[PDB]
Amino acid sequence: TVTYTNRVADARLGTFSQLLLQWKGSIYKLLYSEFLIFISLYFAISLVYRLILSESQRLMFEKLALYCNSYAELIPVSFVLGFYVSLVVSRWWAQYESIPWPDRIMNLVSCNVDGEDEYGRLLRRTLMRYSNLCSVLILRSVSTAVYKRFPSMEHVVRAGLMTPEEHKKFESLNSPHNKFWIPCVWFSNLAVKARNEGRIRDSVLLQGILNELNTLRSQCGRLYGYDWISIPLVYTQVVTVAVYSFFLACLIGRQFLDPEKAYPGHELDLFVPVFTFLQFFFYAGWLKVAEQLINPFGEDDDDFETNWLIDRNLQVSLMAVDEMHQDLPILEKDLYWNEP
Amino acid sequence: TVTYTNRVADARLGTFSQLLLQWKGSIYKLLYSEFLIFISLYFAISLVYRLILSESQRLMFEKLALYCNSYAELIPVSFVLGFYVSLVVSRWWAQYESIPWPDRIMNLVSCNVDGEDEYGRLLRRTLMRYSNLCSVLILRSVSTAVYKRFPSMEHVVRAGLMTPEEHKKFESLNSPHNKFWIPCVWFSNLAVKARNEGRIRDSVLLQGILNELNTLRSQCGRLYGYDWISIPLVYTQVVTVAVYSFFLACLIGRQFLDPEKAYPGHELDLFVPVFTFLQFFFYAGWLKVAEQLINPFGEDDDDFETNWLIDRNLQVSLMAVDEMHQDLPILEKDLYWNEP
Amino acid sequence: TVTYTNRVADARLGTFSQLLLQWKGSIYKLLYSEFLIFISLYFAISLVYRLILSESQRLMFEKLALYCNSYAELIPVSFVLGFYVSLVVSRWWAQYESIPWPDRIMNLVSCNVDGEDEYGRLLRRTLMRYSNLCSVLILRSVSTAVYKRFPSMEHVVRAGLMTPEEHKKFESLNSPHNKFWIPCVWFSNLAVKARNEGRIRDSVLLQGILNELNTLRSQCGRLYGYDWISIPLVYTQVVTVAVYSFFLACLIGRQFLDPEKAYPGHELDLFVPVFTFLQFFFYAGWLKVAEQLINPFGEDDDDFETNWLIDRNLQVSLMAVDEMHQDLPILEKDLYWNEP
Amino acid sequence: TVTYTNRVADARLGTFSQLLLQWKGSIYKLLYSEFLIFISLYFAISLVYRLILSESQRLMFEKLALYCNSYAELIPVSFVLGFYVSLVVSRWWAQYESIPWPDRIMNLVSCNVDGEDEYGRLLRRTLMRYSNLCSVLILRSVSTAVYKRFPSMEHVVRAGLMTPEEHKKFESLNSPHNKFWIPCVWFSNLAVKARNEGRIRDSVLLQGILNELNTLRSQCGRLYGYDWISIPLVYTQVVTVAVYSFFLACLIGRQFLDPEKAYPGHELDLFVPVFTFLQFFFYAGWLKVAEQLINPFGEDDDDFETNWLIDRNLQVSLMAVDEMHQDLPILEKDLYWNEP
Amino acid sequence: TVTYTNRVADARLGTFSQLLLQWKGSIYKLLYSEFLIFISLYFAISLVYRLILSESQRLMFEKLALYCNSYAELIPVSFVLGFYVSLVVSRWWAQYESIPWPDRIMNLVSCNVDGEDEYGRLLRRTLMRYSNLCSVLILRSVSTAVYKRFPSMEHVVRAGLMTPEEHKKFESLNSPHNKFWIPCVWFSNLAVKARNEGRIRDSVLLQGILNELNTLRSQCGRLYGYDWISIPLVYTQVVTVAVYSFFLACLIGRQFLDPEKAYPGHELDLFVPVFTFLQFFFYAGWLKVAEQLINPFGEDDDDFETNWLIDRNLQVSLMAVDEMHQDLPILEKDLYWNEP
Ligand SMILES: [Ca+2]
Ligand SMILES: [Ca+2]
Ligand SMILES: [Ca+2]
Ligand SMILES: [Ca+2]
Ligand SMILES: [Ca+2]
Ligand SMILES: [Cl-]
Ligand SMILES: [Cl-]
Ligand SMILES: [Cl-]
Ligand SMILES: [Cl-]
Ligand SMILES: [Cl-]
Repeated sequence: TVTYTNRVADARLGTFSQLLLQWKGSIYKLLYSEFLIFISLYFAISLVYRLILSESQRLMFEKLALYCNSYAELIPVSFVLGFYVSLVVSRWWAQYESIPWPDRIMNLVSCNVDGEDEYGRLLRRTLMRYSNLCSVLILRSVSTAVYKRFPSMEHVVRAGLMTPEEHKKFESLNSPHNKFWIPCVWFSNLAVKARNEGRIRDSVLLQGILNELNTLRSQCGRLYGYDWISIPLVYTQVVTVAVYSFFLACLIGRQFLDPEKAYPGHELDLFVPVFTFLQFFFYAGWLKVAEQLINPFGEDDDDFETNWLIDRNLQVSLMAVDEMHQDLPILEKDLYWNEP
Repeated sequence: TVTYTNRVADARLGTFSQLLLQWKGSIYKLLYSEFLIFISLYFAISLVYRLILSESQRLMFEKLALYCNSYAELIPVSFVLGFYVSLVVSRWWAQYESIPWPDRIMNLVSCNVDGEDEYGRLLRRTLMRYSNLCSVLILRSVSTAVYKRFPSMEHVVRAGLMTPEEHKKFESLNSPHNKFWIPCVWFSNLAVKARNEGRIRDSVLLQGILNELNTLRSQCGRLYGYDWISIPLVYTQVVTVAVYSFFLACLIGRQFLDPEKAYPGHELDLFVPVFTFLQFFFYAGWLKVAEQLINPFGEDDDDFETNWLIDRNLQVSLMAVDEMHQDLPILEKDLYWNEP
Repeated sequence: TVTYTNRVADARLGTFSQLLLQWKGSIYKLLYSEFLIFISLYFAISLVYRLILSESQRLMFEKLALYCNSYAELIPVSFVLGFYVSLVVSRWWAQYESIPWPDRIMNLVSCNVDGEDEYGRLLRRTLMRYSNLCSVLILRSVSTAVYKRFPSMEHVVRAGLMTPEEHKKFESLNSPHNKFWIPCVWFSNLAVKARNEGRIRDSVLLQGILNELNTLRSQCGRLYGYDWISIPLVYTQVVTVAVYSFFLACLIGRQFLDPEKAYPGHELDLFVPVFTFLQFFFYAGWLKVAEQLINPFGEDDDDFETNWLIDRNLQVSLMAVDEMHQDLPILEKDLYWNEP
Repeated sequence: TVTYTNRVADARLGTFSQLLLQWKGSIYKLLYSEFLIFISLYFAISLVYRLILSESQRLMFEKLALYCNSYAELIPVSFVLGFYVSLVVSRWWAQYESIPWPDRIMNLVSCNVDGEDEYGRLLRRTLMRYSNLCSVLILRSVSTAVYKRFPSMEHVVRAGLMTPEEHKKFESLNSPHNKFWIPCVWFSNLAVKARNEGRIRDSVLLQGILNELNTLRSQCGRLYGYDWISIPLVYTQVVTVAVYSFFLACLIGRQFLDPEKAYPGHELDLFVPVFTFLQFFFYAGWLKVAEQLINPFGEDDDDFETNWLIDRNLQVSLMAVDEMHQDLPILEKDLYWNEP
Repeated sequence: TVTYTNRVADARLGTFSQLLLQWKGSIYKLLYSEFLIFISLYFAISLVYRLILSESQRLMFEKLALYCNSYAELIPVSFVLGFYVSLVVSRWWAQYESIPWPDRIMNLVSCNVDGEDEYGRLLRRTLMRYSNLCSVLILRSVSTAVYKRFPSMEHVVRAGLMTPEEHKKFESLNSPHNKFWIPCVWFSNLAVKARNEGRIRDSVLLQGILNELNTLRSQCGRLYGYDWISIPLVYTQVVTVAVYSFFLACLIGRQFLDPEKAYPGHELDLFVPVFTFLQFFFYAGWLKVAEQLINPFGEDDDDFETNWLIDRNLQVSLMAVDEMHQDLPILEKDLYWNEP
């Protein structure tokens, strides 16, 4: 993700104009190759019409170009493109909101799993590691970046997210389906074990912890659902066909015809169709943005920073439940305190 | 469902162009027959106009074609089609999100229903089987795929989802309505029975399990509501009438008229209306996608994989609450552990 | 409601074309009278122009028809109609989702209100009857079908939904406002009374039951809000004025003018304006669908089946909490059971 | 609010046509003055053009009118108006849904705050009065109708919503901010006091009551947020400028030009621009509806009936928790009862 | 924020026309510089065409202006602008709703943390200060106004939001990530410490307080997500390019051409393009409003009043949990009381 929120805090003269100079995460970088191909095809066809074709062939080409320019409006580019982009964008934000955070879980684990000894620290750290492991498992199922970071479970073990004993237990459980849900069952059973050993005071606090665990599970299930249930392939095919056919038609219909023939709309020959290239910029770019957002867990510049989030969650959880377990600053009177 | 999320992780040159070559779940496969019918009708009418009709009849046909092409724009195809498709798509995703998953229930059942003996295993397995049975019952009510898998309750018994004793009890209960809610009542009563026998420690954990059961029930009720309350038939009729009438008009108005008559827009005779066929592709295909998504629980290529989900849920639940009941990996110090 | 979900499970050739032959819940049945009136008015005006008017009067009529056809596009029919229909449709589905179901309540009442004796059965049945009575009261407030079924409270008593003692207590409570909330207070007080008599084990289960009761209340309040707060009358008036004025203009502007005058667009006289009648079908039908959906609790073919839902809820609740209280099938090993 | 839901239950011939005859809450009543001003300005300009201007001045006016009519389409009236109206309407319904109701609170207070003596009645009545007082305070902050009913806190005291002792305590608390949140703190502290005196059985029921109180608070906070955070003034200014400039242009561009000059579109002189007046009706009326809905807590005919809701809530709450505390109808066998 | 809700309570003649006279938070103030630049460029080009260019150069300029005016409609300004503005507006309101309020927390802390002595007051005040500190930390991360108020943590200490001991503990915790979550862990641990010392009666009330704390955390996480995940830069670049290119084209295509050349649409020379300047007002202003709303936590006139909210929350929380802890008005009979 290329964040620029702080740069656009205030509406000033040209507060978006500076953002046009940026290359990382820009429309130029996404549209470079398609734009170059389209421009080269247009100018090759222009050179063929201007230098190669004879008089009769130029007349035939002019008729074909008038035909294409008139009937290319039958292609409902904006109709399909707007629907497709709205669907992509809603799914994009919903997918961000489904990424699990350990903060709600760690607040309860840090304060309700008692014991400053080695066993209490082990329990709190293991619970946090199980929750983070569920998140890691589903993320590497749904994200190519995370999967390239952890191409096998041995990589997960070498990163300290899973112990070798947990890896052996994980592999001993036989299931022909995705095993991201295993650490949630491990978490619930460990929490109940902590409760039965006196480390969790009572079943209200245990149930609060289990509720947060199930909330985390539901987040992972939403990630799984957006990965599994992609946008229907028919929509993707239709929208790319619409854009591509419209600009293939424009490759002929937007040529600069001979001004001596006095065709309507072809009175001035400027050689470069600035407005056609602009229209390509807008529509093709709209499609390319949809192409980048359709899976926001890849390695695009604007895709979600999933590996960074994994690192942050691990470090913050382990610090919250180990370093900051019953570790409070000294209670003192604040500035606004008033004596009785 | 034809998932392709991993293939479009990164926005590259033509990241959607490869998807155009796929046949399963494609627009081509959905639109094949309608496209063939439309093309055949257009070319039959073209041959009648070109070879059969005389001069006066050709003149009458030309007038009719100008009339049809001018006044076919009174048909608000995109107006009705966009609304209908937006409604279909919102209902499609909402229906996916209403499919019940047993994970939240199984996390609590695996850890809070005590006993490593035969009776504890029987209790946990039976509770999970009841929840899965409710999901199966509503799914076979709402899904033709699941119904064809389980055409009667005897098929449900033979698949191990229901015991013969449970089938006899199920049939003994007399109700002129859908009986998918029975296993939820069975689940709540069994959970209370487990609590009264000491298998559930206290009523906070019992209430947590019952809350998850009621959440599952609400999912099943949402499935029932989307099945029962279909999109109003009036909308379906209006939208199909709009598409069909528009392209029936196009069968006449988009013919290649005689260029010698110098009709405006009929200067070039290309025999094949490429842009009319494209417009059919887009609009008719938009309707066909709506036809495929209107009931996403059928046997379309892009419909939900309900039988697979049933299998996954059953296997995962039974493993979670039986194999993984109080079965934790050895607690050990993680990689990031620091000594005091 | 006319459900057809099972008929459109799979996308086939013409999967919507069969639905065009249905009359119940169809656009034809809703639009019959308006279509007949519009067609009769058009043909009466056509006969006046063709047979009654003289030359000067025909010329004046032709000028008026050109004027009306040109300036009827100033009426933004689709602009207002799309907004009005989107509002109607969102409110329609939200109103369906607000209809209360007793299943969540009955799951807890069946399992947590103890006693197989007469008093336990009386308690469970009375609690379910109170919840169903709240739903019935709000439904007969908001639904003309339910109100015609129960035109007074005596009809509610004769249907077994309310006892005569409960009717006397209900009438003794003096309130100048809608009394649908009374049975919820009765339910909460009876549940607390059951708890105080030992029939509910503890206050966690009591609070769970009260939470479900309050969830039910909120559903009834949403029904009350959609009934009370109708779509602003200004919108309804504006949208009907727009449709009616547009087609009143079309009654003149869409007449077949004399082809000898060579008016642009009036070259061919077909006597029947097929595309004008189609445009009436689509726009007027869109309005009629809004007219049918604006109150989905009436007696339209596509309105909600509220009386059937009342019957289903009553029968299912009473069976759940009486016949199926602590009445479980024999626990037995399932098909997938494995011995230790 | 002008409710008409019962009148449109069934879709019949002209089910909206009757609503056109209503004056209260109608578009005619909202648009009367603007329509009269627009019509008078149009006819004054028409009289100036027809009777006062000379030949050269008429020619200049005709050129200006052609210019204005052609270039007034550059004003994107529907673009801005549709967005503004959608925002207004979403905020309108969200504001209705944020109005607090005491029913959920009163169900718990009536059944869980024990004691049939004077002190129990005082406790229940005072708790309900505190919750209603919070709602009243926020409503008079956000509603001009409620504020005109209660212009000072003395009016609130004289209406029995607040006792004089509570008014003295309320004024003794010093805060430079809105004090609508005070009675919620009072409610929570009184509920805990009732619990500590044995009037609330245990802390699960106390916590349920506090949860409902916090739900009520959140409703009041949503009301506060919609009042504080109005629709951005820039949007309101832009949309009114767009409507006003478009119809100021129409005051010139829609005049009936001299038919002898044979201007295109000015062939027939009807003196009254029926379609221009219709277009004013639709667009200006759309803006006026937005003007009425932007603050639905005023004194418009279609604004929310806030004073009536206040009265209803007070009476119903006091009856629920005082008259109907442990006051149940006699338990008896229902009509469907079956003996063992 | 410039609130004007009270001024538009009632729909009257010109209820929006007064708002046009306001300068603070107005479209004029946002669009002043861009409008001046556009107007100056247009009139400079007009003077060049009218006074500097010769006959041939004027003819070339006229051809270029016809070309630009015809082909500037290929730029889909409204298509991209409407999508971008809808996304901005949805994110704007969602960001307001994510701002944390301490009221739900303070209601529970004021009533459930016992003790009128110094230690009870210290506990309640410290808990409220921790929750407010979390909100302050995330706000200064996401808001330039709050960050300019508190440029370092020393400023937070000097404002009484954090004690120097808490600052030393805060800095001793080592984390390469944003530390806004620290005070939530501190809050949970302090609440558990209060519970273990007898200040919180039992674990149901403790869990209620922790649930409200986690709700607050989730609000802070939503703020963090909207700050981190900005609107994709590609969209911002595309939309600003579309607006800027369209009006750069209008700088040539909307010039007043020589009326003697009888170009269609250039019959009247008024020197000032009133409708072009209006179209700039609407479209450019629409973009500027998006520029102001894209980060509503800045220092714009219409941005959220975050510093004021911080002040209000601090003062109200400290008063709620200290001055109003077990401090209730005298219980007395209300006006509507009836004796038995
Ligand atoms: Ca991507
Ligand atoms: Ca299907
Ligand atoms: Ca109806
Ligand atoms: Ca108002
Ligand atoms: Ca800003
Ligand atoms: Cl789940
Ligand atoms: Cl339900
Ligand atoms: Cl309610
Ligand atoms: Cl709040
Ligand atoms: Cl969070």
